[PDB]
Amino acid sequence: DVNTLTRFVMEEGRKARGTGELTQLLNSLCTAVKAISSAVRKAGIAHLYGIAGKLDVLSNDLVMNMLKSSFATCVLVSEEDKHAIIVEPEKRGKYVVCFDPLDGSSNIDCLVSVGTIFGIYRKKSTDEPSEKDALQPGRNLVAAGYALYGSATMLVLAMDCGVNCFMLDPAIGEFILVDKDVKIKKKGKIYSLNEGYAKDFDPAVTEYIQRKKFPPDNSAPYGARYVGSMVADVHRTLVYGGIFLYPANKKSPNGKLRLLYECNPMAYVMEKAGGMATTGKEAVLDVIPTDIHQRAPVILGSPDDVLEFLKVYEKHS
Amino acid sequence: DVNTLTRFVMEEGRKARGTGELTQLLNSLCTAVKAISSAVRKAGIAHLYGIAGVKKLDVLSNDLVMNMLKSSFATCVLVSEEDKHAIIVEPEKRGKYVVCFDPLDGSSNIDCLVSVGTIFGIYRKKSTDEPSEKDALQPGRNLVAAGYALYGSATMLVLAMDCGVNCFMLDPAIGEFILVDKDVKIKKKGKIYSLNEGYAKDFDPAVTEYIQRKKFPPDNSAPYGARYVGSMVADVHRTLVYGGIFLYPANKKSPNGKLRLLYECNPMAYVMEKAGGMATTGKEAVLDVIPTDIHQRAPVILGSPDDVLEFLKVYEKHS
Amino acid sequence: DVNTLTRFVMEEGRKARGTGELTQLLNSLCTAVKAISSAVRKAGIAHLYGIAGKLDVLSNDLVMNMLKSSFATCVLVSEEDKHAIIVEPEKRGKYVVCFDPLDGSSNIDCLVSVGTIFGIYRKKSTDEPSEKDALQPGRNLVAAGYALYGSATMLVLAMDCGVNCFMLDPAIGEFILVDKDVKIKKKGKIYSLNEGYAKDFDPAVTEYIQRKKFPPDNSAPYGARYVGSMVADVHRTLVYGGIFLYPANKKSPNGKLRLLYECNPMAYVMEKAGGMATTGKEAVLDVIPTDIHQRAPVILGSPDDVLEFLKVYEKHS
Amino acid sequence: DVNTLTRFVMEEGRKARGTGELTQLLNSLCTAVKAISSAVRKAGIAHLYGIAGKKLDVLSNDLVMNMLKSSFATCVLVSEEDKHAIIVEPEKRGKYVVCFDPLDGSSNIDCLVSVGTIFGIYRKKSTDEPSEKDALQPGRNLVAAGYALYGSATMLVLAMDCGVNCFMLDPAIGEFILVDKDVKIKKKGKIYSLNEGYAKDFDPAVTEYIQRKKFPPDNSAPYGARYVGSMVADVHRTLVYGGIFLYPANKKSPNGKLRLLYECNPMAYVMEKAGGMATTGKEAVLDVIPTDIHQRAPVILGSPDDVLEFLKVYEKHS
Ligand SMILES: O=C(Nc1cc(Br)ccn1)NS(=O)(=O)c1ccc(Cl)cc1
Ligand SMILES: O=C(Nc1cc(Br)ccn1)NS(=O)(=O)c1ccc(Cl)cc1
Ligand SMILES: O=C(Nc1cc(Br)ccn1)NS(=O)(=O)c1ccc(Cl)cc1
Ligand SMILES: O=C(Nc1cc(Br)ccn1)NS(=O)(=O)c1ccc(Cl)cc1
Repeated sequence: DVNTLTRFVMEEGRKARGTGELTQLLNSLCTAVKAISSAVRKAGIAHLYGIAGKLDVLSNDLVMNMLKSSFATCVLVSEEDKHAIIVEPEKRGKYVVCFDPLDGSSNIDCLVSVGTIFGIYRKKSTDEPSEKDALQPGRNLVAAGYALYGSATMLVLAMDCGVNCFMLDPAIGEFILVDKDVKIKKKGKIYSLNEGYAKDFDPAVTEYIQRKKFPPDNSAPYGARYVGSMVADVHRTLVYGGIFLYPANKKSPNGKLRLLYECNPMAYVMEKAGGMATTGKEAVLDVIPTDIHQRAPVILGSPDDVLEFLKVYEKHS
Repeated sequence: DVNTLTRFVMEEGRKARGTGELTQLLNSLCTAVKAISSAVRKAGIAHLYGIAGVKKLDVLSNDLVMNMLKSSFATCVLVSEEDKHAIIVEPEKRGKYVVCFDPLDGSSNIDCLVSVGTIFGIYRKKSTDEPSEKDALQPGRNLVAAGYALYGSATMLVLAMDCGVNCFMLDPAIGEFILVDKDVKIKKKGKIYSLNEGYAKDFDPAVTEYIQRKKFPPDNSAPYGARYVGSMVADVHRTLVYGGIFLYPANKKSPNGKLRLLYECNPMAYVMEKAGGMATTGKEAVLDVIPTDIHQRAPVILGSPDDVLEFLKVYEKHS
Repeated sequence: DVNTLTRFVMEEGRKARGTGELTQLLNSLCTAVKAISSAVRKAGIAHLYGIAGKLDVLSNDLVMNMLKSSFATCVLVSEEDKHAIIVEPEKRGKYVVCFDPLDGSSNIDCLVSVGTIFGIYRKKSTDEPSEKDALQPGRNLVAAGYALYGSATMLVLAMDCGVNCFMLDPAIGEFILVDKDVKIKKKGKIYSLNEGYAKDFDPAVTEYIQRKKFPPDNSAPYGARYVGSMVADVHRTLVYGGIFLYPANKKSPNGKLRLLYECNPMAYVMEKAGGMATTGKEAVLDVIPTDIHQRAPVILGSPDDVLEFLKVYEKHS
Repeated sequence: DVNTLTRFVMEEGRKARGTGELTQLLNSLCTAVKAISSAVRKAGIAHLYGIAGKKLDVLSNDLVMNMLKSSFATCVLVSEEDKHAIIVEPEKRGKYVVCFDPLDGSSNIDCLVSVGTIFGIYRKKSTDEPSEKDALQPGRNLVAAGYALYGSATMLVLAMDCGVNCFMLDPAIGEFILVDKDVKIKKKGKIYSLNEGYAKDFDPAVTEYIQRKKFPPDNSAPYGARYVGSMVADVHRTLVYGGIFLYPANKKSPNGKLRLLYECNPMAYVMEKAGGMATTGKEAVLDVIPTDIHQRAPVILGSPDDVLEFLKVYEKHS
């Protein structure tokens, strides 16, 4: 039997006997993602070049507007916005959403894969909604996932019931369920990080990468892949296994990726898929944020691979 | 004035006062590329999953390119990554061109939605003999046209001819390649290097030294950033657009490299050269290698000329 | 604020505090309509003509499979199938659906507008589902409407809250609400029927049509339009006002159009729009069917026009 | 073997050993039609209705105008949308005159009736500076003509010396696929098409002819009637299924209603190349010598037996 994202989400919502607010949220997000996909694939660019005589801004506007008009949210955090957006009282629902509307867009000029990252929290207090409502550990996530605009467009959705992958069929504008209850390989064969920063590496990262190229147990050296677009690199890690690292460097003593709308959602996707996500010192999802745009280092992926990194990290204390 | 691929090729062809065969070939290829793009983006996948109650993407791509080229009446010999022997076009449909292509490069990892691409190189049949596989045994220096389609965040066709390199964005709303970047040139020196560093234990000593110099610059310059998608079209395009260097060099386990000369290396070398870049095997220009086997491999280092020259300096230093 | 079909239906469902089965039904139906639209616009026809070296059956299969897989239906009546389709027990829900999956398809060779017509009933008895659960008068309809595959694709959805029109944006595959709570003109200026068969007209039809062409007073004659596709002619009647006739005659004393999946859905839409729909002797929606494929005469459209027709009809009765 | 619009046209041009200007014009027209189809099907309408927080006939006109100018193949353009002939700037002048209706039937698009684009292509005949007069040629002089129908699917119908060919737009890939080669219309059909709402104004010849279709004097089967009210849709059905299409003069339109330059002549040319007929009653449409770019004509067109039958009645009434 075929299944779509909205039908899948409605069935789960009707099972849980919820109010329907989360379903409305996820449906609105789905609409926004289809619109972002259409723009990313350059539908209508001929009009820009004069047939009849931006992108990260448009993406942000699409997610902002669809989430506001969902009547399901009260606080919105975007990579694109300096302060938290507070929804007007008339359109408020109970959820907080942190999102990166077009991750990797800085390199979109070379048509690299790009993506949308989102994480959903329930507002916990009876206080007036404020920026601090988004300062929750990733453990509190109700849902998270990403849309990858790669060779094809796919939405990966993680909830308590696990991780599910939906392929956007552009012929009919429907997300089709193609991978149910996804789990990541226990051990991979690919490591993913920017080795251009080798001079700035923590000794623990240096040692670990050396182990990937020169295995101590006579196994084959790992392959290296680094797209430089987080959603693309993390998705490949989910599908084929292995390990993704964005550790600290000289420019980024707290890492470079953003905790709320980059690290936490992927960490949630990884953990719900049987993977792991760590800063080195603790689980990503256990970090308690104090600033909506704060950075965190992240090592994530297949559990054996992450544990091997953490084994190395602890050796260097 | 807006400009499209087919219109651009027609005007350049009318300038050259050619017979129109090359225009017909390229327009047929453009149709195949649009069809490959549609299938790659998974149009119609709902039917595969039972919405109404099947070929692999690289087989479909090959069939699409094969059929459109045969029916263009502009070709006589077709070399595909997918086929052991060159395909000889039927006599009724023969034209004067030989085309070597990789119909869907990078498809082995397509399960993770990595960018993939189509690569092509176009030669004129040089001999008066009846067409045969030997007609594809030409150095890249003989290319008439070459280029690639990148199926990335958007679909783009990069086309190289004597007049230079031009980039066309596929507008999927209307099925037209729109000219968006004219007479494209690569940066003289870049800041990114691209190769699979996981196989470092097998590196040639010159490759080890150069990569070390990019990470630990001896002259107090900034270290280069690293990017490696692992799909040749994606890495080559990023190299073209942002500058830098792409390497799949020879090593101890692979003394001739891994990438294929006819339908991977030569077209990408041709594009680099028309854009002011460089492409070498280490020993010589990729376009100067004289192939002896249509599926032979060649090592390739390509990209910004300053970066490639710096690599050859290290390579010659280690003899 | 933008509004889509599934979001519209969800909010209406949350107001009614239903179980969500109807919402799942309508979302499933919407998915089928987008797929029918894509096929009707001939997406992928290049493959049929050899680029790499029926339509009403596909449409029927699309609606059938989406409705079965919704877990919302138990009996399905289709123009394409001799007998009622009984949903297997594991997939049974509470609704009965009557539909014409591709109406007007007999003339699709000329690319004439085509459409999908549907009517949704609540199963009334606890008996085992059977053909008899579809023998309900149109008065019992829960929802009805049609999809028009014309210059653009539009879904017209009629419920208790009135008639609403949704335009398919094929760039993103979303039905966008473009006309809310539509009402038909009290009186129109267009009559619609096949005048080529005038020799067999009932004398009342002959008189009424003559009055449209040769008005007894100083008014303008009505214009004539007859697409020959019921969905197209009925939609124009809804949009511009006027009257559409497929009446009974001596050779066809029960009309030609089918009650369950042509007349009743359109009659329901007309009545929710402030229009009228009659067989000549009674309202279409009051006919109690005895056969899932039974025919009915139908005259529908603007109320002043349908009443004027009934004046003439009663004169010859 | 598969064939596309551009490939078909190129092959015909290489056979004719022409300069390539007509191929370029037709390729430019094909692009504009695909863009018109996309807008007609409402791609991107969600943005108009606020998803992120031109009228179609104006847009259609801009698409055709801009694509034709930039083709470098035209010198004078007549559009239903423009009061005067548009003269191409000298740098972009080519040898062809094009008369077109960029979105015919758009007045009823609110009900999603099929709409279409109609075009007729002439070679500029005089050596004078390009002017509005270059479009005042009889349809007999047409080099190419046709239409795109935005119906259930989008189809481009193209008539040239080699006959009539029909290309279906595949929206998945944006390619017109040749699906019906060298099309001919049925010698006699079973459908007549006209707005009988003007029955009180009909000349006796039309009234009599229509009576014969409904009540045939030989007691054969009566014709069925179809009238979409969008000319491209009605003429296309007439081409595909045979029969007869009529728009005669009436009191509101004593010179007929349809436009000679960019409605009657192109359809007349397609009909004639398909083995059909197209008449004003008095003469062949293609023989009318126009004096005004927006002038109207009565038109009766379709299957040859059916139009000849109309003309017998017409002559009977003098
Ligand atoms: O959507 C609903 N309920 C619902 C939906 C329909 Br249709 C009809 C009746 N009820 N509840 S929810 O809280 O939004 C939720 C969504 C997803 C998940 Cl996994 C859990 C909870
Ligand atoms: O197509 C033509 N000529 C041509 C085309 C038309 Br339409 C009308 C008249 N002439 N010549 S060609 O040899 O194919 C060629 C194409 C591109 C380039 Cl860059 C060079 C050569
Ligand atoms: O969907 C629901 N309820 C619902 C939905 C959510 Br979300 C959360 C809670 N309840 N009810 S329904 O029976 O499907 C229905 C649909 C449309 C209409 Cl007009 C009436 C009834
Ligand atoms: O296009 C050409 N020639 C042409 C085309 C290519 Br490709 C390569 C070389 N020459 N000539 S044309 O005048 O445009 C024409 C088009 C269609 C028809 Cl039926 C007749 C005449």
